[PDB]
Amino acid sequence: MTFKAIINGKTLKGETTTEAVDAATAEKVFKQYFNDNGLDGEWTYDDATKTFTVTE
Repeated sequence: MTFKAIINGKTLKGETTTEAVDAATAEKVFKQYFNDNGLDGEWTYDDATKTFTVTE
């Protein structure tokens, strides 16, 4: 499946894509990075445009 991920930060802002079979498969890799930075951000699935919004 073709998906995208957008970050909404005040200091660090970017934009990357995500290509995985399911949402869980792609999440497994996300949870691993969540600790890498140890940030407290909130993820949101925007099915409206098939994009993942991250509002910290």
